[PDB]
Amino acid sequence: GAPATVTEQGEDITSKKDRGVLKIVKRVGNGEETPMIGDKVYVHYKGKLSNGKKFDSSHDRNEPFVFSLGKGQVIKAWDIGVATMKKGEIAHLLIKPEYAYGSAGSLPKIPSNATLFFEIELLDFKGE
Ligand SMILES: COc1cc2cc(c1OC)OC[C@@H](C)Cn1cc(nn1)CCCCOC(=O)[C@@H]1CCCCN1C(=O)[C@H]2C1CCCCC1
Repeated sequence: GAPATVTEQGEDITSKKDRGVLKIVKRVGNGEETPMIGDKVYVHYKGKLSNGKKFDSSHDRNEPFVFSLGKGQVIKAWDIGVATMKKGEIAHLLIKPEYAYGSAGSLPKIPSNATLFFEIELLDFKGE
């Protein structure tokens, strides 16, 4: 399914081109602007381990997930990936552990050396 699709077809959006963050745009958004470091960003997301084994969603909290971009509030892969997204866009990200929770993990939700998959919808973003 969707993780394997991202493996096969996703763009590598890392600076180092190490395939640590792979992206597919699933629904095109609008506008020239993408979120800049410091912006307050509003998303809906569905996320899981690539193994399918856990699944977390902003929709289960009946509220958007909000964070300030580049401020260390989220995993590196989100700071990188959401910076590439337009308002209205839905994207798939597949993320190696070096851009998420590494060798330590984040138990009990995230084991060591986990690959993560997310679908993210960019709802809105506002300048600091
Ligand atoms: C490692 O900890 C978690 C990871 C993830 C979700 C977490 C979480 O905490 C327990 O609970 C979400 C919710 C119930 C409470 N919460 C936490 C945060 N905001 N609301 C702040 C969370 C910051 C860390 O999360 C992230 O950086 C990423 C990207 C932003 C959405 C959440 N993220 C996750 O990694 C999820 C994770 C859950 C397991 C399946 C994969 C995704």
